[PDB]
Amino acid sequence: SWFVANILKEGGSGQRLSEMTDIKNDAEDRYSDVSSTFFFGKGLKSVPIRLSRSALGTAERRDSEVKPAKDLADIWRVINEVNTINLPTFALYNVERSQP
Amino acid sequence: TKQYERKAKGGNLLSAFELYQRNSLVGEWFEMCRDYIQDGHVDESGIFRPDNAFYLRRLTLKDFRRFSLLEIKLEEDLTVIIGNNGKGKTSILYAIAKTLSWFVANILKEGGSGQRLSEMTDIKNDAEDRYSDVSSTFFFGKGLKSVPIRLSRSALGTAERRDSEVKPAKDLADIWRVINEVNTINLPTFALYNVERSQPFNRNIKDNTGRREERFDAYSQTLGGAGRFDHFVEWYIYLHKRTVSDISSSIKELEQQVNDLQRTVDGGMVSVKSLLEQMKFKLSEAIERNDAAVSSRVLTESVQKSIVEKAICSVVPSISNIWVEMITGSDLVKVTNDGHDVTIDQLSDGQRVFLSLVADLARRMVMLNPLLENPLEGRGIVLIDEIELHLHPKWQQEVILNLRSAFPNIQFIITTHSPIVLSTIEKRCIREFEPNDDGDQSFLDSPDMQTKGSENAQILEQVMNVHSTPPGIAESHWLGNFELLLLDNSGELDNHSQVLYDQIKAHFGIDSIELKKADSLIRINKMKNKLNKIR
DNA sequence: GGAAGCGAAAGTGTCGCAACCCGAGAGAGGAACGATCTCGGGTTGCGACACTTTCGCAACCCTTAATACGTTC
Repeated sequence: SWFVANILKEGGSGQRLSEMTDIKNDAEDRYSDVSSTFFFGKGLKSVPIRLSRSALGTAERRDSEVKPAKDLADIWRVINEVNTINLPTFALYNVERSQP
Repeated sequence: TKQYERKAKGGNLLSAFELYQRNSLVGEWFEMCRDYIQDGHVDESGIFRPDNAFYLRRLTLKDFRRFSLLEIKLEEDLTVIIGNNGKGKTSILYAIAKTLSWFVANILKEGGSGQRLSEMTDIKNDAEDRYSDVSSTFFFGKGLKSVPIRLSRSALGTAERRDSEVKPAKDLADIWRVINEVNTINLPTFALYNVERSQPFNRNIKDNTGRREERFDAYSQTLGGAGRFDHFVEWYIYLHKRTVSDISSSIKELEQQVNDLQRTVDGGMVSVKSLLEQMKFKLSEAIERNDAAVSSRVLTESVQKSIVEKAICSVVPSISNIWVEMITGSDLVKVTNDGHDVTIDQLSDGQRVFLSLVADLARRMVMLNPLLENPLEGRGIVLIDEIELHLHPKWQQEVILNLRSAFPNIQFIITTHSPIVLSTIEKRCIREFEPNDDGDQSFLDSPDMQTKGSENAQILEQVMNVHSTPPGIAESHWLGNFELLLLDNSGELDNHSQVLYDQIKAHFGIDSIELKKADSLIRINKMKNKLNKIR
């Protein structure tokens, strides 16, 4: 979602982990991390992104690290603005696809 | 009359009831009707069995949707409908659900109307007669071997009208309604669970308006297709609050308040008379509700809660416990799922959907069967479309057994495309739906193979008509090709056969069944060739 | 008068949407925090429509009729 938001708009915001549901219920340290590493050719072998969330009512908040996603998405957006390029497709098809 | 008396004494339920209605030995006839409905025995397995069973025996569809004429015999316990064409399977469940609506309507209200066939969608497009019929026959003990119902609809502008024939269903539903009004009896459960049951959960749940406590809320939206899992949660939280509270303490407290207020009015404070009258009304209402609750012979809230919790935990394998927690001044249902305590909205979709089905069904059965030692041994008919929806193979091997064990006297009519499910079911329960290119079929057949306790791979091939190995994958043909090469070269591994052997070894591995079969082929063919050379 | 089934008329309850509010969070301006904008969750009012309840059309002709042909009620 962070790539999509930033391809569409500069400084666009993607989605975030839920502080109600996404933190493990018996986590002693009361925060959750989703760390992803993307690859874009030999020129950009590692694009790390981390989504983080601290549990509700925790004194100290853990920040997500999304700048590399934004930086890469910026390249797609800016280059496309000047001269049309092909863009990556991102899609999720969940079980709700069946619902009328 | 004397004739009705003879038939009634012979055990005819309708005659007994007619005599009851005319005389309203009025007590004798009432007792006979009530005993017909309530009498039963506990079998060797410790399960209560009604002396007079209730189930759907037969269904006929005439010029209905894609069917010119279709006849289905149903089993008393379990009927499973299978086939590729799922839109015809669903039409069958819709037909049954509409018929059952007529029982529900008349149990709730004298002169209640169930649902009707549509002139637009339910009549077959090329019907010569331009009408549709859905005919059902129900069984209710040897005293009422046949309860026929027909739902009919004609096209607009036809010379004659085709009307529904619903009187026998209404007459039977009237017996249940009237006898229940005088003396509480157990009542049948009717429910439909469509693919719609797979829906997201609203975490935010409604305050107790007080409708969920009423016994005939058990019939609310019962044939809608989704259940009402929201109603379960509200009802279950309500049950918890009543269990932690005491009943009659409010009455005792209200009694004390009315006594204190009465003393104030007797002491000369006439300004508080209006408030006294209001409080007296509240007290009377509380007593009446208590008395009505007492009159309705309904199980204690604690027992109700226990029954449902046990049912859920028995039927749903991942759930070992369910309870209501009071955290942050709001009631949350929690479950122990796979050894870990979680909220309902943290459950996987498969677990939630199945939990929802069982919870809803158990709630309704508890509400409708207050006089049974185990309310889940009540009577009823339950329709489930696509039972394997969201379930892993391991659960598919348990689901029918668990349901049948928890609800032993329910008639289940289900649809599936799972061979794993079919491995747990007798072939007599299976009805195969293979329509023509026009969608029309005349009878539904049982498979020739016995499915119960058979291997899944056999059911795939013999019942579902699907190869056990994927034909579109080249590697699926290598062993066959290998065999042919071996037979072409008088059983000796030539260069070509060796290459393919090595490919099989490389792809499937050294310990694969495929390689063992190849090895076996080599050994056998070498030995056969040696024999041929000796000869 | 009013069976049995059916639907008109009229009243009530449900429920999903739109508009709004709130706190959280990444991090513009330029170089110290935290501006502005969007995410995600909750509340509340509204109104279309589903659901519920009552009414009323008119089968039957009661054990119980007579038989030359017409007319009328």
